[PDB]
Amino acid sequence: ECPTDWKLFDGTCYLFNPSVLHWADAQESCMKEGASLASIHSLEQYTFVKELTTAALTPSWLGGGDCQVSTRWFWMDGTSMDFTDWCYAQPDTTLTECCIQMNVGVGKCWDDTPCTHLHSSICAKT
Ligand SMILES: [Ca+2]
Repeated sequence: ECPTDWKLFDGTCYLFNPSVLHWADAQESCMKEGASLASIHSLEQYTFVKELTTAALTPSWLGGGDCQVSTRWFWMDGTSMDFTDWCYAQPDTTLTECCIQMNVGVGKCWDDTPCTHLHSSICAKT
């Protein structure tokens, strides 16, 4: 039920893009194949997504941030910010590091990151 290479979890198709890109390049790459950088809304979705990110659980971009107004988090896929997994000392909430990166540090958790940093990414389409 997903296109070749994409992986199904509860009605949504996901793809890991290993190419290291800034957040906007990563979003554009998802969009070229009809997708967005992913959102996360449950523990099971989160585990499924982590399992796409190589054995290394590579630090990766998600489709979230607070880049318009600090502390106001939004996803790119029309869903709301509900579930989060902030690392200790996150989020900073500063506009200079406003894009959400997952798989950060030993704890494999979220950190609001300068959007120009280069990371792999997770795309999703439903
Ligand atoms: Ca941060």
